[PDB]
Amino acid sequence: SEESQAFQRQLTALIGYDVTDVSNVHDDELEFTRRGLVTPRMAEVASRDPKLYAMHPWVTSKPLPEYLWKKIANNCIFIVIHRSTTSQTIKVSPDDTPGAILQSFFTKSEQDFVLRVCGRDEYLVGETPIKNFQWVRHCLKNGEEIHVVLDTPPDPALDEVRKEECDRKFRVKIRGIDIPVLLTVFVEANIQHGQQVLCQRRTSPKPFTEEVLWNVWLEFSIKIKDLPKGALLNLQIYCVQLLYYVNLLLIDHRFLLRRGEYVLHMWQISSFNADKLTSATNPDKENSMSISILLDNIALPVRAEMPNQLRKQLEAIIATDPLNPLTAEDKELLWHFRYESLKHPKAYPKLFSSVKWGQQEIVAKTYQLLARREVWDQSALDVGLTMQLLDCNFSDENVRAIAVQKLESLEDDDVLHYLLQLVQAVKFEPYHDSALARFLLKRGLRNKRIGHFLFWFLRSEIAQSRHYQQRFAVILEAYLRGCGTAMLHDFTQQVQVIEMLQKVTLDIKSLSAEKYDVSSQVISQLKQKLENLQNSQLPESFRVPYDPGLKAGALAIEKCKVMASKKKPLWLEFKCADPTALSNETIGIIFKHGDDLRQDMLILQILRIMESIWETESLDLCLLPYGCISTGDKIGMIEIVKDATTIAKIQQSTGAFKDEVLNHWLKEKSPTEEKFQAAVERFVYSCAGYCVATFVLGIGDRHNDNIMITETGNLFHIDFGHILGERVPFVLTPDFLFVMGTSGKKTSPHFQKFQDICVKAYLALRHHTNLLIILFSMMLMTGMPQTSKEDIEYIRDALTVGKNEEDAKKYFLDQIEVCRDKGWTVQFNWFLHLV
Ligand SMILES: C[C@H](NC(=O)c1c(N)nn2cccnc12)c1cc2cccc(C#Cc3cnn(C)c3)c2c(=O)n1-c1ccccc1
Repeated sequence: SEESQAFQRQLTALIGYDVTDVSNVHDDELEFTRRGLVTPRMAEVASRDPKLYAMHPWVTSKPLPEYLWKKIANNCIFIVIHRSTTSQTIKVSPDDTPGAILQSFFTKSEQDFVLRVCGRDEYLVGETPIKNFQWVRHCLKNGEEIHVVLDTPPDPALDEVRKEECDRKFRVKIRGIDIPVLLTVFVEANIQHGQQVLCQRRTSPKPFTEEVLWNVWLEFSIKIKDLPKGALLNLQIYCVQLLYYVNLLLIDHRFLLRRGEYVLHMWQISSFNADKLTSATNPDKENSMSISILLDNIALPVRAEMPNQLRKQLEAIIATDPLNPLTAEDKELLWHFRYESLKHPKAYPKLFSSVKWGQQEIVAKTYQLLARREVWDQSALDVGLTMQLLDCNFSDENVRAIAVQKLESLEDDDVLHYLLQLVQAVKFEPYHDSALARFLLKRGLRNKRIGHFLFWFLRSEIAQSRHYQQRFAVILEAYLRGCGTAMLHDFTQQVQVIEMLQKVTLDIKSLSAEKYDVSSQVISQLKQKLENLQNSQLPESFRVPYDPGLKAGALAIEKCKVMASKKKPLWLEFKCADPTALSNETIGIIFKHGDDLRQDMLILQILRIMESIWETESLDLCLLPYGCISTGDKIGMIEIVKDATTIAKIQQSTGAFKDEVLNHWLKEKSPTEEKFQAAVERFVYSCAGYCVATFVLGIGDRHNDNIMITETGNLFHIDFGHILGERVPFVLTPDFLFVMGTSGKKTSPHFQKFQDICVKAYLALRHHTNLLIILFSMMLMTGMPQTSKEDIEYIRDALTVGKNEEDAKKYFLDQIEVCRDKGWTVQFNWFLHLV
C-alpha cells in the first residue's frame, strides 16, 4: 500500500530513527518484536473506553492528606463554573462526582456536557469524587480557586486507530579483530547471566596490529545443555586496560542455539553500567573495531522443620539491604531452605541471586518453585522490591515476569511516578520483546497521559543512546500505531516545534562563543529568527511536552532573551492558546544545549517520589520538581518557574556575601507581614525538603548560582546535571539561617521547627530505604555516561542502613551543625578556585 509507506514515513519522523532499516542488525529479533507487539497493542486498543480515553481524567485512589483536609472550609469545596461569559460559585462536598455536581448545577441535555478545567486540556469527569482528582488537589495545595468551563465532550472519532497490515562443551572460535586506524592485546570471552560470569576464556596475547588474527577455539567447561536462556556471550578486548566490548545472545529469540559466521562491530570504552549489557552492535561500521567469530555446536524446551539458629540466620539475611552482598554461605542456605525462603516476598531478589544459573537441573528446580507462588501472588505490591527484580542482576524471563505481574495492579497515578525509571529498566532486559516492554506499551495505550510521557522518554533515548536506540524505537513505533490520530497529530506538532527551536538554540550558540557576553547584532539576529519562524513554520498552537495539559501558542518575542554562562541557553515565552485561560501569564520554556538532561530528569523523578512518600506520612516540604525533558544529545527543555530568581543574584543587589540580603528580598517581595511570615514558613519547609533530598542523593554541596527561590519564598535547587558532570553536606548557608532568625551558634522558633521538619522527613525516607537504594542504584547505571560500587554505597551511609531512629536523629542533626560551623567557606571557595 502507498498509504502505509506514507504512514511509515510519518512514523519515522516522530521517532527520529528508522526501524525498517536493517544496516546494523545481524538477526531478525527487531522485526520479530514488531510482529510480536501487535497482539497486545490491538488488545488494549480494543478494550479501552473511547470516552474516558479521550478525556484522560487524572485521578488517585489515595487518601486526601491531613494538611489538605485542614485547608477545607467546613466539609465544603467551592467550584466556580463558567459559560461563555457569566459564572457561578457552587458549594460542594468533597465526595461528589462530576455527574452529581452536574445534576446539582442544572437545577440552578444534562449528559451532553462535561466540566473541563479553565485554560487546560484537563477534564473533571468519571465516577471519582472531586477530592480524588489531581487538579483539585493541586488547587487545594496552592490555595487557588477551582475554575472549570462547561462545554461539549471531546469526540472519540478523533482517537481513531488505523487498521494495520548436547553434552558437547560450548566453544567459540575467535578468528580475529580488525580496525582501520589506531602494545599487546588479547580477546577475553565471557558467558554472562545477569552480569554474573559463569565461565571465562582468554586468548593468548599478541602485538597490537590493526588486524590481529588468531584462528583459535576458546573451549569452555559449560555444557551446551547447561546454557540458560538470555545468556550473553560477552566479548571484550584488552591490552591492563579494557578498550572495546560487544555482546551476543548465545540463545536467540526463538529458543534456538545461536550458530554461524559473525562479524560484530564493537563499542569502545570512554566498572559496570547499562550500555555494557546491550545486544546491539556499533552502527558506525567505518571507524569501529570489528571482531570475527565462528559458532557451531538444538532448541531449548512433607518437609522437616528448621532449627532456631538457622531460621534466625536466614531471616537475618532476608532483612538486610539490597546492596548487602551475599556470601557463598548465605546462598547455599537460601537455596537449601528455598521453600521457606519462598514464604517471604522480601527474600526473592536474594533467593534468585542464590541460584546457579549455569545448571539446567538447578534452573529447572527454580522454575518448579515459581510454580507454587501463592505467597507472592497474594502479597501487597512492594514497588522497591519489584524494581530489584527488574534490575541488571536478574536476566531470567520467569523471574523478571513475576515482578512485572506485580506492577499490573499499579494505578495510572503510580505508573507515572515510576514510568521513567521503568523505561530505563528496559536496558536491563536481555531480549527486545519482554513482559516489561508490553506492560509499558499497554499502560500508555490505555491512558493518554502515560502515553505522552512514554513517547518523550523513549524518544529521549532513541535520540542519543546508540546502545539502545533500536530497541526503544521498535517499542515506540508499537505505541504510535495504537495511540490514535489525535495524538499522532499532537506529537508531530510538538516534534516540529522542538526541532525548530533546537536549530535556533544551536545556531545562536554558533553566533556567540563562550568567550564574550550577548552581542547587540546577535540579539538582532535572535529576534529576526523568531520573527521568521513564527511567520513561516511555527504552528498556531502546540502542546507543552513537560506539562501536556497546557497548550502554548504565539511567541512573546519581546520577552525572549539569551543568557551569558557560556552555555548560552534561550529563554522563550509563549501566550497560552486557550482563550478560556483565567490568566494571561506566559508559558515560559528554557531551551539549552551543552547540558546532559537525562541526569536532571532522573533526579527530578526521584524528587517526585520523595514527595509521594512524604504525603503517606502527612508531610509536604514544598519541593519544586520543575518540568524537564531531554530531547536529544545534550539538548532539552526546562520549565521556567514564574517569579523566581537565583540565590546568587539576591546576594549581588567580588565574592563578598551578606547574611541578611535574603531576608530583605522576602520582605521586599511580600506586601503584607502575614505573607512574609507565610513565605518564611514556605522557605523553612522547602529548605528542609531540599536539604534532606540532596543529602540522600549525595548532591547537597551546590554553588549559590545553582539554587533558586520564588517570590513566595519557595526555595528550589536546579541544574542537577552540573554536579554529576573542604566540603559541606548541604547548602544551609548563614543567609538561609538568618531568615529563620538564628546567627552563629544560636537557636530560634523557626530553626527549632526546621530541625523538626528535617528529621521527620529524613526518617520517613528511611521507612523506604530499600526503594530509594534501588532507584538510586538504577539511576547511576542508566543515567550517567560513565559507575562503581563505592559510589552506589554512599546512599547506604546517607540513609544509615541498619540503625535505630535516634542515632539517625543524631546523625542528621550533626550534619546541620557542620553547615553552620563552615558558614560561607564553601560558597566563597568557588570564586577562589574559579579566580
Ligand atoms: C539561572 C536562572 N534560572 C531560572 O530563572 C529558572 C526558572 N525561572 N525556572 N527554572 C527551572 C530550572 C532551571 N532554572 C530555572 C536563569 C536562567 C536563564 C535561562 C536562559 C536565559 C536567561 C537569561 C537572560 C538575560 C537576558 N538579558 N540578560 C542581561 C540576561 C536566564 C537567566 O537570566 N537566569 C537567571 C535568572 C535570575 C537570576 C540569574 C539568572
